Formats: sequence, structure tokens, C-alpha cells
Amino acid sequence: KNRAFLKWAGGKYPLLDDIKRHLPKGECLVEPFVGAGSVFLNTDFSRYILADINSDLISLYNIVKMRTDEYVQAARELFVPETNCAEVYYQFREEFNKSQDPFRRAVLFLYLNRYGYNGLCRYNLRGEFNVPFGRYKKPYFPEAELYHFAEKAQNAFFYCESYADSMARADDSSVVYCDPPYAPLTNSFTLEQQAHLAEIAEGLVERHIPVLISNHDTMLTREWYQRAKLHVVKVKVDELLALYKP
Amino acid sequence: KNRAFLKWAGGKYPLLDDIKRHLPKGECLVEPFVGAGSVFLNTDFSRYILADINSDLISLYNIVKMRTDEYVQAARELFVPETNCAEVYYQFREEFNKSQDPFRRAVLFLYLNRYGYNGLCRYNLRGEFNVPFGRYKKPYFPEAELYHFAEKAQNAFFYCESYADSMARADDSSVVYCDPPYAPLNSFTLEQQAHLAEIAEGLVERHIPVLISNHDTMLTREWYQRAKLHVVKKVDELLALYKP
DNA sequence: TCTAGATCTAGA
DNA sequence: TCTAGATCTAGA
Ligand SMILES: Nc1ncnc2c1ncn2[C@@H]1O[C@H](CSCC[C@H](N)C(=O)O)[C@@H](O)[C@H]1O
Ligand SMILES: Nc1ncnc2c1ncn2[C@@H]1O[C@H](CSCC[C@H](N)C(=O)O)[C@@H](O)[C@H]1O
Repeated sequence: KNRAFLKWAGGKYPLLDDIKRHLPKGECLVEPFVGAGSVFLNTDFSRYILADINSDLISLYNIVKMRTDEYVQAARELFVPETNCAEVYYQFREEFNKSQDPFRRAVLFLYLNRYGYNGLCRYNLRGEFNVPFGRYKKPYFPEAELYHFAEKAQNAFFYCESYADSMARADDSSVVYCDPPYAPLTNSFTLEQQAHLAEIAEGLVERHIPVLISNHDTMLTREWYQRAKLHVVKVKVDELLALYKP
Repeated sequence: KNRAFLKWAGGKYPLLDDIKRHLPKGECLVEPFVGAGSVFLNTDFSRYILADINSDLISLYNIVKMRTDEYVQAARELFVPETNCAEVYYQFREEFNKSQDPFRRAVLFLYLNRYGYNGLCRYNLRGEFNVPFGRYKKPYFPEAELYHFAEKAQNAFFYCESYADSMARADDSSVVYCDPPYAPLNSFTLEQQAHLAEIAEGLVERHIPVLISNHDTMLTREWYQRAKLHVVKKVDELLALYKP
């Protein structure tokens, strides 16, 4: 098992065995909600179309893909004892919010992800990252994970777009894996988009493109995914894998 | 630290360490602007005189002090999923505004404080509470905080009166802590702000220490010119100590 | 994920 | 002068 280099709310590392068990085979895997990329990192498709609405995330991935050595070098300098304190963390959070440079923002993004509170990635309505200091003994610098990501990324394309747009990219040889923000147990993922996601999936399988969706197992998701074969993963509420197979 | 059971604009929980560092010792603590009472709840004076101009607040505190179990039981019934929606919130707001019963108003006051917009407590000129719905996922019911408040309240007296009147209650064994509405970065006027400092000067002349907290501005530096000023840490906070 | 809470704004 | 809605902010 390969770990993602980012800590991420909704990370699927623990559910990889269950996901892979139900994920059909194909030439290409499309992930409309790539997040930290645990599925991408633990599968063997010949190519990937990885997308997410988070622009900082997609920019970061392209930089890791194309400028690996420069990135690892710059990022590694921030993972020292000297940056592990509140005064430094908040100055870097401010530096990040004021910068318009893709490379520096990407470098700081990793620092904030691992020195910040519980690995949260959160912004206010003005687009400013506002996660507080996480007070860790020693954040782990994901050097091996970054190199592995960059290697796998040579067969991927990253897109910053909403799910309806990346899913429209799927074709005959694609398999689509959707891991939308969790459903209930502004400027976020709504219940209407949750329902709409299921609708697009029904449209794709009608065209012989398989789709697997992961979400909590609730009365609502049961309803949204009524046209899929449901698989429960016992784990609080259980996890659900809705498979739309041609 | 102990949390107040009400959410409250101007709450001093984050500033408790700083306040206590400069608050003198004595038998009795007088708080002319008690608000949610975080200082009262995190100090250990033998007795307290707690006052505020808000009548609903003082009425509520007396009910919590004297009828703790009945109050908690009644209040707890409103902290359920079924009351967490706009339709119910606005009907309870109207119920509160039409009621003249101290107990029911006290019970609804807590509901409105935690289901309403950002813990605001606001009324129009007709005396009607007009804070909108706050749309929280699950407002916290402060059961532990209510019991602690009631316990501490056994050594307090609550008064609904303006600051000049409660400060006149201080005597030889009193320490006065004032947390007036914040100074600009009826309502609380700049004249009352200045008047407050004047009373403090009169109290310390009589050997009664007074600590006042406010924002650190050029106006407050002027009002509290006769005090020993301490700056804490958005503008900085100022603690003005009038020590005999 | 939980939680307190220093405002802003249009306008019969 | 006032009324009354606001679907957030940011630390832990
Ligand atoms: N409308 C939208 N379109 C595409 N992605 C979206 C979206 N709304 C939210 N997201 C993205 O949804 C992702 C859910 S987390 C997915 C995590 C991933 N399976 C892993 O294992 O790491 C987040 O990264 C979020 O940025
Ligand atoms: N003239 C006046 N006399 C007494 N209290 C007044 C007043 N004008 C306003 N107030 C009260 O001033 C309080 C300021 S908030 C004080 C908060 C308190 N220290 C805490 O930690 O919770 C409010 O509760 C308000 O009702």
C-alpha cells in the first residue's frame, strides 16, 4: 500500500481493499473528486484523469508532476524544527494567502497541510486558508510519497473542474470512481449535487461506462444510489459502495 | 476553566488569565456589567454582587440560582432536533416576546441564545427580542455549566441596575471588576464610558480597587489616565487597574 | 468535528 | 434613527 503525501479529510487509504474489490477494469480511471489520491496511488490503470474543485490542490499536483526535484527540495526546507511553532506557522499562513505564485503556494500548501490542525484544508469566503496551528511533535516529511506520486503522475492529467465536467471526459475505455464529500450522517457540496452525481452516473452506465461511488450508508444515499448494486462496508455509520455496472 | 452557560458578545473566557493576574483579592467581587459571568465563574471570592442592565438576564440568573432542577428540566426539552428549524425558532421567539412569565421567558432565553444568530441578544425599542435563526447543526445544551453556575450562585446576589448603582454597593472589603460594552474601535454612550472611569477614581480614593477592561484606544487611554495600564495581546485589550 | 461569537447591510 | 436578517470565521 502506497500512502498519499497529503493528510486529507475523507482519505480512503483504510478502504482501499474494499474499493479495489468492486472497481472494474479499464484503460483509464477517472476520479472527479481526487482529493489526496489514495485510489490513484494504489491502482494500476494505464492512464488517469484526476480532477478536483480545489485549485491549490490541482496546481500543486501539476508542479509535483513536472518539477519534482525542485519541489521536494523547496518543501523539505520547511520541515525543520525551526518552523515548528505558532509564530512561524502563522507568518507562513499569511505568506501563503498573500502569494500569487504557483510554486511558492504549492510548497507552502504541504507545510500547512502537515503543521496545521488535523490536516484540515479550509478557506474563508475571501479565499484565504484559515486553519490554525496543529502543535505536532514532528510533522512527517513525505519524501518517498512525493516521488512515488510524481512517478505515477507521468500517466495522469490533472484538471481543476467540478465533477460534471470531469465525468463528461469518460469514454468507452474508462472506469469512474467518485468519492464526493460525505453525506449528512453556502460554498460547499450540496444535497442537490449529491443527487445530481448519481444522475450522471446513471447516464454513464447507460453508455456502458462503469461507475463506483463511495459515501456513508444512510437512508439518503440508499435513495440516491437506488439504481446501483450496493455494498456495505462495516465501520459511527457504515460505508457504502454503489456500483453502476453496464 | 469553567465556561459560562450563555454565549455572549464580549465574553472574557479567553482573557481570564490576564484578568486574574491583575484582579486584587478581597471578600467580595462586584461586577457591574456581569454579562455571561465568566469572571464570576472562574474566581473564588467568598461572595459576589453581580449586576447588569439586562432584566431578562438577571431574572434568568435568579431562577437558575433558586430553581435549578426545574429550570434545567424545562430548558433541556427545547434542545432537541425537533426545535432546530426556522419555523419553530420564530414561533418560540414570538412566544418569548408575548410572555410575561419570568420562568418561561428564562427558559426560552437560553434556547434563543443558542439557536439564534451568533449568540446575539438584541431587542428593538418596543422591548422585543429580534435576533434571527442561527442555523446550527446541533446547539450545545450547557447542562454542566448550569449546575456549576447555580452552585457558585449560592454566594451571589443578582441585581438589575445600571453601573453607577451597583458600584455604589462596594465597600471596604470589595473589589470591583468592570467590563463595559467595548469603546468605539438607549445604548452605552461615550459619556457613560467616561463617567465609569470617574466612579472608579472615586472608589479607589476610598481604598476600593477597581479593574476595568476595554479595547486599547486613544479614547480609553484618556478615560483611564488615572490608572495603571496593562496591554494584552483586531485591537489590543487594555486592563486599567485603580489600586489604593 | 465542535464551538463561541469585537459585524455588516438594505431599506413597504 | 432603527429594524431585523445573515447559510460564517477561525481556534482547538
Ligand atoms: N463540486 C466538486 N467537484 C469536484 N471535486 C469536489 C467538488 N466539491 C468538493 N470536491 C472535492 O471533493 C474531495 C472529497 S475527498 C476525496 C478523497 C480521496 N478519495 C482520497 O482518498 O484522498 C475534496 O478533495 C474536495 O476538494
Ligand atoms: N448601563 C449599564 N449598566 C450595567 N450593565 C450594562 C449597562 N449597559 C450595558 N450593560 C451590560 O454590559 C454587559 C457587557 S458584556 C460583559 C461580559 C462579561 N465580562 C463576560 O465575561 O461574559 C452586557 O451584558 C450589557 O447588558
